[PDB]
Amino acid sequence: EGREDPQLLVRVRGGQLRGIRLKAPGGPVSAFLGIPFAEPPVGSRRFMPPEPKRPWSGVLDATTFQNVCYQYVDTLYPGFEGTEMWNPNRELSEDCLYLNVWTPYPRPASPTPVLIWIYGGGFYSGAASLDVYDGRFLAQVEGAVLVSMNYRVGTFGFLALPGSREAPGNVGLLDQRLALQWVQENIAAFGGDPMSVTLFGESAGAASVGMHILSLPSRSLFHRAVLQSGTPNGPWATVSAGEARRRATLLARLVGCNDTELIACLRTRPAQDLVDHEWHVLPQESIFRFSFVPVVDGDFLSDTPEALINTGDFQDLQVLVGVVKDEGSYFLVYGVPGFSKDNESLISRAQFLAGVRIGVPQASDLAAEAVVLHYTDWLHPEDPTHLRDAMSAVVGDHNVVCPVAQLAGRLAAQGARVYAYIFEHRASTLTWPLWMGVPHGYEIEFIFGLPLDPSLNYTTEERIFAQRLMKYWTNFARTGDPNDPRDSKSPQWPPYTTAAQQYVSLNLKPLEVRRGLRAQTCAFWNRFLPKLLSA
Amino acid sequence: EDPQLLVRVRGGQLRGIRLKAPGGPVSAFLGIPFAEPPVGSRRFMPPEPKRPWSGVLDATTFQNVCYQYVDTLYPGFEGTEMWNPNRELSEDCLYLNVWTPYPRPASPTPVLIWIYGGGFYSGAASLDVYDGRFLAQVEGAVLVSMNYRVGTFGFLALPGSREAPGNVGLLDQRLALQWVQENIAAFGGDPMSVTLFGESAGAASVGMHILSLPSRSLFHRAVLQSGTPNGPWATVSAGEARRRATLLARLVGCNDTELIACLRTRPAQDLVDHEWHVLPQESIFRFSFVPVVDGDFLSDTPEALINTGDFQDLQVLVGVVKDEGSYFLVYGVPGFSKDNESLISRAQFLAGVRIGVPQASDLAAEAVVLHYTDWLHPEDPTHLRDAMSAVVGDHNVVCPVAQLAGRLAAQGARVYAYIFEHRASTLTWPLWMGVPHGYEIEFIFGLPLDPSLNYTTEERIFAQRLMKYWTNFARTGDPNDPRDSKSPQWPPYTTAAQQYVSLNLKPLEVRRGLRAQTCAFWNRFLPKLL
Ligand SMILES: *[C@@H]1O[C@H](CO)[C@@H](O)[C@H](O)[C@H]1NC(C)=O
Repeated sequence: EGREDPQLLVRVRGGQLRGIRLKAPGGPVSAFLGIPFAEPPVGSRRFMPPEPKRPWSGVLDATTFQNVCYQYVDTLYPGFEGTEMWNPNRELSEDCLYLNVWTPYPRPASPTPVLIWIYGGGFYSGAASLDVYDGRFLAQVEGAVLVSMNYRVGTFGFLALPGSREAPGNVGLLDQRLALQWVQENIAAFGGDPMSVTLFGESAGAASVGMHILSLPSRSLFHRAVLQSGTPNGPWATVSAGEARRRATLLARLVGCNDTELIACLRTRPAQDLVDHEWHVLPQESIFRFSFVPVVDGDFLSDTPEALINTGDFQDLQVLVGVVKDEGSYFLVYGVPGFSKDNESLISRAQFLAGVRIGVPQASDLAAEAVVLHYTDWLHPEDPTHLRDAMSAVVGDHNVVCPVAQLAGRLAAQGARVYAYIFEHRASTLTWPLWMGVPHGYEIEFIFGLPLDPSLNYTTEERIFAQRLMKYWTNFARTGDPNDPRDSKSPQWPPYTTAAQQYVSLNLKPLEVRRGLRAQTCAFWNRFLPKLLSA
Repeated sequence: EDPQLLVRVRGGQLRGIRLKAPGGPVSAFLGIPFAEPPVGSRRFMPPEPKRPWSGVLDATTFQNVCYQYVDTLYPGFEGTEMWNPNRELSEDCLYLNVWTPYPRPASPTPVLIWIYGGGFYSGAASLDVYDGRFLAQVEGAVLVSMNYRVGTFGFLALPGSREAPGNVGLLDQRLALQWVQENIAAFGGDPMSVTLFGESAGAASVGMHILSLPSRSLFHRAVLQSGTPNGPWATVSAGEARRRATLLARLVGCNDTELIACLRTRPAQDLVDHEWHVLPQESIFRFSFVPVVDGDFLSDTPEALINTGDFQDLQVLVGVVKDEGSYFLVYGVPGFSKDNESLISRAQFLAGVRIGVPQASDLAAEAVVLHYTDWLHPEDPTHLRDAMSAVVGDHNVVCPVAQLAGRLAAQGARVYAYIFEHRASTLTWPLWMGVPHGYEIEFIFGLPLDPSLNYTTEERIFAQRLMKYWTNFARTGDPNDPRDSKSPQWPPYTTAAQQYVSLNLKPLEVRRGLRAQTCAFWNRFLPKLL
């Protein structure tokens, strides 16, 4: 040691770490980045559950983000900030199982509550190193301990031959779990309270958080949860065992391959090779045609999430859940004909019925008719501006809003304290067109407090709003309640109940309560539509 | 012998009575025979023209009501009695009435011909709410109404047979129209400006005359208030009518000719006993005998017919009231009564839907339930009560009316549409029924102008307004006052804009889309589902 900053040397179960004093707007923070939490899932270890990181010697340098798990890189709009912001930002490699910790500087006196971030990316992409997940502001301004882990995505993370020894399924979720275990054992070394661990995540990350709520071994590893624009139930977060098996076999064939023999072959294929084909498994025209997601294997998920949210005891659970104004808009540009970032995307009725088939690929002819009918404004059934917005809502409501309204519903009714929001503020800095509104993913930069960095060109009120949001989230991590125990002159955020179905709007104005989360429409998707398949 | 009350029609001479109306006298001619009494061997058969008569036939009093079920659900309650027969029941009933201004019109007056409702099982031209005195006095209109055969007497068919070919109640109506072409001039009427108006079954009948070629040269315009030829209750298929007929015959104990001869030999009241037992089927609209799609009077189902028709030179006024379905709930629908506020349980509501939409499969019931539920207050008895009313109103009246208005407009007719939202101060049903089926007629007919009836001074003006709308449409095809700038104007209903007006105490408001989303559900979705 000798000369090193003493505030930046920590020991964990695996050995010694040297961190980095990072500069934040209102003062310094500590970052320990790229701490390994598992033996690299490489070689024979591919597709297999993660093994804990065998202890190292000397002082590990933990001052940079590590490799990002091997994934498909988005190339729809080269140069485009609005898509690149999600692209991997460190080397792609299968050796990717590391996690990051941000803590106050100096590391705090008494043990602070911990927030853990599980990123999204539809289970096919993502990294804890992306800028919009920088934990420094929450660390600095809210005295929070923040942790984020890398977990395997795509085939490496989720390709499953259910029932086999060699590719059991859900290993991405199992990487996430090992990181939570690591948190329990080690977070205290950084002044973290292993008895106050809140999970938060967004899209597939929010679905992840939901599945930890539903998976017993993972239940003992956290206390509160926050699900932003995602759910474990719903059309895209899981697969039946058989389907997962079909998809893995099909991919195996595509790359040129008794389960052992099959996976053995797969394992000898180069990483990129697998990534190059993961999209071909469903020629099937479908936005959410991502083939490798969590499998209902009767192990990690003892049963479908839908089943488990209708029969679980959530007496002891505080949950924060919400959606953004325009969940679907973002998705339209990725293969719904007529939609683009570069024009107003006004579509024709023909393009609407066509987009409904693609957006809802599980839908029969009669169901597509049902959807089209429910979303048509019969005053102006030909108006392109409306149809455009309709197509957005269909995709948005089917994939996010209704699963979330359902999740809030069942959980509240089944003993949970649920708090629900809808995020309504578009970034002054947003680089997507006006027609896309407040799109899926664009709350994250606010929760994380990015507008506090003066160099980012956010308006003043955005900087105030960010602070306000960070208060809600961390208050929730702290107490199970987003409200302020002291200051109650500014309006209260009531729990969501079956009785009142109350949620609040998040935008530049003070809090506003509303009743009913797309109540009528979600009744369509959650109650009616299923039965139109018992036919 | 007042020579003004004396007219020579093709059958002979008639003497009218000088009736008194608020601001002047009118000439009535009540109970004119337009057909030979359809009695004995003539039961179930097309009407024949009435034979000429010697001397001066007394036409100063209303004639017999066609033989019908008399309603006994709420005995002595004026809400129901007002619809009940107000003269002797008798199979001998084919009589019409003409009201005209006194002295009788100097030049040819547009004629309005009324057709009563009653679901094709009840009704009379002679009811108080169809009194033609005001429309004749105040607007100088020649107003005609006729009795037509109802129930088994008017609509019992054994399709394709010679001796009960069906639709005779409609043929009665037609013959009155024929009579008006031939005779109405002699009263000062203009046979070149005949306008038909009717409510409920009367509306559907009007609509059937639109859809029947031989009727078309007998009128020029039409008004269909709260009814349509299309929709669930107004028509039956050849197959189904024949089944209902033979089942009626079996229920009274009875080869086509032999079956009818046996029916013909049966007292009228006997058929009325088993009238309501042909569809035991716990619904409301379990009335068995209605117009039948016969390849004759109706060449094809009204749906088919309104879909392909060319309605080029035709003007139509159509509309609904604020709460069509409330009325029908009190008739055989559990939880509903004129006596309590009728706040219902969710379970009641689901069974209520299986009853109100008796055509509905398990699934479509579920659809209807899920559509009409207020998902914010899923259990509130006020909403489920009001919802039940809506389901029944929409399915049977509102959506059929929306659909026809759309089709006529699409195929070149000129369409004016309304919603009637004023609840009569003198109404006798409870508040939860709002503005129920039927309760617009009294205003169109001018009843509040009669001080003895205790209608508010506001309601009396509202009447004059509606009377102007109707007669203005009768005169011109356009309900708008041709000498009223600063209106605002009543726009034609088109498929693009979808404009109707609200008829109530506040001056006209133009609204767009007549239950657009909900009727899309009824008119586009359910069909596919079945
Ligand atoms: C906008 O761009 C898309 C994709 O290039 C194109 O297909 C669409 O027709 C355009 N929209 C219009 C009609 O301006």
